[PDB]
Amino acid sequence: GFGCNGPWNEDDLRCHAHCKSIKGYKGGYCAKGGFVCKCY
Repeated sequence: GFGCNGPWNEDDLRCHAHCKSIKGYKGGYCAKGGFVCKCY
């Protein structure tokens, strides 16, 4: 994962960091119990 490893490890800031690092995205957040790094 990219920061999102469940409610026991919710590095949302890291998911946003990841997605932001990819030109085209604005950010990212940990969805599905914080198991999925969803970029937007």
